[PDB]
Amino acid sequence: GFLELERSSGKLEWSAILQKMASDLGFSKILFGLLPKDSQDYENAFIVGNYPAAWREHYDRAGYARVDPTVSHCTQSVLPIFWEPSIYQTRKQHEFFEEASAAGLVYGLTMPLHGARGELGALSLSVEAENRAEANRFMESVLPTLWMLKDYALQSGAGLAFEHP
Amino acid sequence: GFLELERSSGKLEWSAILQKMASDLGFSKILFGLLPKDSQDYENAFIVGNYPAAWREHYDRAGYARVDPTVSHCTQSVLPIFWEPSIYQTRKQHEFFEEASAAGLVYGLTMPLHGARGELGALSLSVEAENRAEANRFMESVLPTLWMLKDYALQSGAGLAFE
Ligand SMILES: COCOc1c(Br)cc(Br)cc1CNC(=O)c1ccccc1[N+](=O)[O-]
Ligand SMILES: COCOc1c(Br)cc(Br)cc1CNC(=O)c1ccccc1[N+](=O)[O-]
Repeated sequence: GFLELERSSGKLEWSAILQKMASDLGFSKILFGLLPKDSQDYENAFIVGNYPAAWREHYDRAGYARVDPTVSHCTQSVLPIFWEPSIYQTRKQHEFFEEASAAGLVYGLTMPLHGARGELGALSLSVEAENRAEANRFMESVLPTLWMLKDYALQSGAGLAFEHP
Repeated sequence: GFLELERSSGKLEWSAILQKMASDLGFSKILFGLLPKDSQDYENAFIVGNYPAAWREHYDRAGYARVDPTVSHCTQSVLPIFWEPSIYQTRKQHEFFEEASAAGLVYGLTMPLHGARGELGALSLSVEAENRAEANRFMESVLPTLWMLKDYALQSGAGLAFE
């Protein structure tokens, strides 16, 4: 199923395919973000997915890239960070989690992306669940496949974002 | 289970755990290699595994880092490169295949490693098999586990190697 990502032509089809693959793994909302090597801001970012517009706008306007604990995590690790007030510490981080929750994004994980040419990014995925224990069971159940998916998305996504005409 | 690598005491236990994980998965030979960001040579390389000494020595002496097709692959991709006839394009690369085979290393794959701090490496694993069909069937059954393994190995190995 992974070959479909490479086979696709255009940001639209590629995003639709990734969203569908994520949905099949139990995740209703995803965000794929990728920056060029040594990017100093977000001007040149490639960001696609189905997170709600209002949340995307608010995150930007509130400067949450400097608050969201997953951002710094991604600069330090190749391993996923699960969304837990716990990775929250500060007042603004409590605010961030409260607002994410209100936006419907409560349980999930962020998988760091580190490309062969120094690309830096993240594949973030939200899972709908009754509670955290259930969310954790849903996520653990698909983790091996998601682990493959994130690398296929990185390899094909970097090409689509930064290379292919 | 994968966190056992990070929770190892040092280089010796980390190496033993990694080799044991690979073996339990069915790979009798593994090599983990890692370079610091923007390395010009192999002077600061962290290289661990149970590839035979004779093959390790020959690879170095022959300058096979400039021939081995997996090397350039790792600079270009995060996806695994399987050891298949198609990856050996030139006679020099074909000779590499024959020499690795003579050393007992015929079937396998190489997983590129790209760390959060610019580390560059590879995790290579060989499986003992009678033919390519048996090797493929086996590798397909363990591939998702191996895929998680390589990132856990990278994160822990990087912390061990460069701090
Ligand atoms: C990692 O780099 C930052 O990437 C972005 C960008 Br850019 C915009 C937005 Br919006 C969100 C993220 C990633 N964070 C999350 O998905 C996240 C993580 C924990 C908890 C709740 C959320 N969430 O957003 O619901
Ligand atoms: C990628 O960076 C280079 O890493 C090294 C270093 Br350093 C030393 C040695 Br020895 C081997 C490798 C990796 N290659 C392989 O395992 C390999 C790949 C295809 C076929 C046969 C082999 N093999 O060696 O049997």
